[PDB]
Amino acid sequence: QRGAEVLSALGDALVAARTSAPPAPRGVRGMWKTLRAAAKDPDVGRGVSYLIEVARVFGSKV
Amino acid sequence: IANNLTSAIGELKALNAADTPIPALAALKDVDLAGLANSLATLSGGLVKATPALNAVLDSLTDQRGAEVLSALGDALVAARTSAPPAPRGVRGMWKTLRAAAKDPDVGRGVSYLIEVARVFGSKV
Amino acid sequence: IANNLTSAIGELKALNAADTPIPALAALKDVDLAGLANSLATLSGGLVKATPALNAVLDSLTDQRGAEVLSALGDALVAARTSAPPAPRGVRGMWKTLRAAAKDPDVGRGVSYLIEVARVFGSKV
Repeated sequence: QRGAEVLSALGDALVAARTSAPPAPRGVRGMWKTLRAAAKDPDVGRGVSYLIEVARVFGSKV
Repeated sequence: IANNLTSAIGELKALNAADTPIPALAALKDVDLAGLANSLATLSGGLVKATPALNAVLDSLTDQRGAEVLSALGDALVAARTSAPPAPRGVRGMWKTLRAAAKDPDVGRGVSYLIEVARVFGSKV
Repeated sequence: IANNLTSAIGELKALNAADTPIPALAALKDVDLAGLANSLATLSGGLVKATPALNAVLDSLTDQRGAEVLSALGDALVAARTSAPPAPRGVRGMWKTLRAAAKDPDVGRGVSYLIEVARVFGSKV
């Protein structure tokens, strides 16, 4: 069931992102501003915790 | 009795049901039907249990935005085999290429979208 | 009458029409045909609606460059189980490995291509 929930959450995240994505970072200063906004966000926080977790559990099996 | 059989046969002809002829099953011999049946049987207990996960994937494809995103990813892979910039030679080349990409407004949209997916996915996990 | 039946069968024998020899269809009871039908029934309304997304995926696979890219990704996953370098021990090891990768010309091509995909996807979103 956790695999089904993860795929639902990825599909919804792609479908939502076509409509909710923030305006494009203009240049290296814009890119650093957007990355420094994302690195404050608690939900981008959960997504990065999960991707570090997948990289650990995959990396425990390879 | 011949007139009775004529009226009986004459009734049968009037009845109409949809009929379509498509006789091309020859490649079934070419198909490894015996092997494929083993593959399907092995996966049937997995497929039946995976039905809720397969439906949740399909539901995300029933949104037109899901179709547009997959089209845009497929085109981006196919184009990139022909449009990709020459390889960054060494750590100074790598930093030059990353500093060129971090000026590009279209790489800008792609990074905005990947930060968005990481937020919306991270809102659900 | 025997000669009439002989000429009739002799015309049946000269049939001259399509004929195929296929004899193997074993392993159907083992298949959970009813179970797959149950999976298909819950999935049919999803599959029919997903047809435009499934076509947009298939269209990106009809380009030979799409086939080449998927072959190159599959081979890279399979090879990496056997060729991957020993694990970076700690933050100093991690920076040494990343600084080795950022000298490699083939990791160079891979990073050029991923920046290209992020540009072409980012030109369509």
